[PDB]
Amino acid sequence: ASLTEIEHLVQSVCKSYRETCQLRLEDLLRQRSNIFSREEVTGYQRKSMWEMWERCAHHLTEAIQYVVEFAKRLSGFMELCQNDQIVLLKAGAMEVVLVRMCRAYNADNRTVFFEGKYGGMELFRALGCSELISSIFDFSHSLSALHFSEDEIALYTALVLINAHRPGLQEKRKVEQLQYNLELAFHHHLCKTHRQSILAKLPPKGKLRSLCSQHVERLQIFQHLHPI
Ligand SMILES: CC(C)(O)CNC(=O)C[C@H]1CN(S(=O)(=O)c2ccc(F)cc2)c2ccc(C(O)(C(F)(F)F)C(F)(F)F)cc2S1
Repeated sequence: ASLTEIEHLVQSVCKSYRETCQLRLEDLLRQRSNIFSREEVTGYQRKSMWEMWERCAHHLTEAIQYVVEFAKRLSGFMELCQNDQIVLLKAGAMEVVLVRMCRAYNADNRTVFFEGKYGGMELFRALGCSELISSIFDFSHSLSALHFSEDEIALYTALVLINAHRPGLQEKRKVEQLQYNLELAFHHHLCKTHRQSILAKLPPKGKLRSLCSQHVERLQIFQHLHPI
């Protein structure tokens, strides 16, 4: 593949991400000043775990839909067989949602954008998953320190999704080729933007798979979601 074909793959993945990012980065950074009051926080803490799970399940479903629309816009992904398209999405959609979350996370005050405003992890107290919520805040904190650009997120999440090691793949060689092309695109873009430094600072593939397992496991006990 030529240097123009790799630059086209970068451009494309970044466009596909811009078109499916849910909220613009600009709107998220602007809304950082819009923080929940102590009474609003109290309002969430008092809700039943069932009410909180119902709400969060709806927001997670809405987030997963944007991830599905992102994968569908990656020309290579659409050429794969339905067994492989299902395997990649089921194994990677939640990992992509977890990576995308760092954009709505503010490291200054350790808050997250939730239902129109920013709030801390105490907002999620009714769920009874303090360790699971802490894990999300810690992961978003370490990813936010990198100053992850929209294009870096686009290329990195395409790689989270297009992974040939996912057990259950029929056409493994087809997935390997798509993954190899995206790695070149990712490596080339980092060189062009002088952001080679972030590669070693990114989470190991295993760290992200383990985090996601915890979240999928707790999800089972509150529905039968599209990530379940
Ligand atoms: C803002 C964008 C466009 O960049 C990205 N979109 C999002 O942030 C998607 C969120 C959707 N929600 S959420 O809004 O309810 C939420 C938001 C922040 C959190 F710290 C936790 C939940 C969700 C629900 C359960 C969960 C869980 O991980 C959680 F309950 F938090 F443990 C679960 F899967 F275990 F249930 C995750 C999310 S992530």
